[PDB]
Amino acid sequence: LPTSCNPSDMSHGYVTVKPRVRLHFVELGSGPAVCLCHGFPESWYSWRYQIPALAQAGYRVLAMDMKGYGESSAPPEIEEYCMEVLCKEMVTFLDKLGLSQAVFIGHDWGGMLVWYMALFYPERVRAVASLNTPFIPANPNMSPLESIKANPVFDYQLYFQEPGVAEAELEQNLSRTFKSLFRASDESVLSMHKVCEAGGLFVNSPEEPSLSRMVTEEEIQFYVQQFKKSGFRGPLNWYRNMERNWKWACKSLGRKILIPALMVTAEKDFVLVPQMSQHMEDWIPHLKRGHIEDCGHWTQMDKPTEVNQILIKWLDSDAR
Ligand SMILES: Cc1ccc(S(=O)(=O)N2C[C@H]3C[C@H](C(=O)NCc4ccc(Cl)cc4Cl)C[C@H]3C2)cc1
Repeated sequence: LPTSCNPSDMSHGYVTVKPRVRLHFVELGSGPAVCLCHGFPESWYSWRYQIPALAQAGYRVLAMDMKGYGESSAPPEIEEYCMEVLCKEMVTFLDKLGLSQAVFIGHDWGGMLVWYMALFYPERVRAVASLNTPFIPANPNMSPLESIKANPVFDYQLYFQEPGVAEAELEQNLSRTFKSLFRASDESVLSMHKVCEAGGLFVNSPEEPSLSRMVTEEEIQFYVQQFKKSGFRGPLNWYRNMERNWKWACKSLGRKILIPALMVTAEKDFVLVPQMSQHMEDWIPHLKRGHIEDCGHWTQMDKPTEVNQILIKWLDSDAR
């Protein structure tokens, strides 16, 4: 029920960061620059309820299509989607727009990106906020695979490793894909914890799922249209750089995040659980917190009013 966005009525921007890589964004508002970075497998449009509210609150909002998504380039090579490359391209993005800094707010994979922007490019990050995704320092003595085996919470990510396997499932029926994923906690039709065992996300879920209370048919169809452009290889490639990302992260151990930071947890996200964020204060002294009850993984569309309230209070206080 907050004001949403009609894609045709937005300003659409395009920056070529590298010869074969152009990033698309939508832009609304005047004021301090706030760059919104979505998760997997989402869109700029995942911020549809935030963009008007933040603009109305006196910010210049730039909502990205992240690399691999929507109208942004989606090269096929896996290494184009490591965190080092993605962060270097976000800095390039700011350079070509002529922005010395922005506030970076991310969700899910985008949350992980904004943490590594805060860590490796603090001079370009005015303040940083994550929805659901915690910041956890790399362990230089535990490989990613060892980390999955040891504690198999994220073991669905093994299904995403082999190029072509998860793509065939997710691209088979895009409407079913998005209707199956984009649900409230209590409406779930699949368990991310059971993916490995079953050999897929939707192997035991309805062929024709109902529409979640969170989304309309027209909203689903927007995602469908966006993912017809490049499909799921680029999006999935975000998961296929585990060793590279771990090595890069290990180069930063010990250094803290001292810029203003906000961590927002979601009570009913059963993958990125609130408890994963405990002790972040040890590495982020200037850490503020928020929490949303009755809120699952799809934070922005499950509880948009609460997200908007939290982000605007924090922005008005600690990033301005
Ligand atoms: C330093 C570092 C640590 C961990 C990592 S990680 O382990 O690779 N991963 C954890 C986060 C969780 C994820 C993600 O998989 N989100 C899809 C998702 C979630 C819930 C639901 Cl219900 C449904 C769906 Cl499709 C994106 C993030 C990256 C990387 C780097």
